[PDB]
Amino acid sequence: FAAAXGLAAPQXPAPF
Repeated sequence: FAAAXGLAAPQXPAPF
């Protein structure tokens, strides 16, 4: 669960 968040996190800005 924690890992999911952490590994995705840096990609989150792409659409914005």
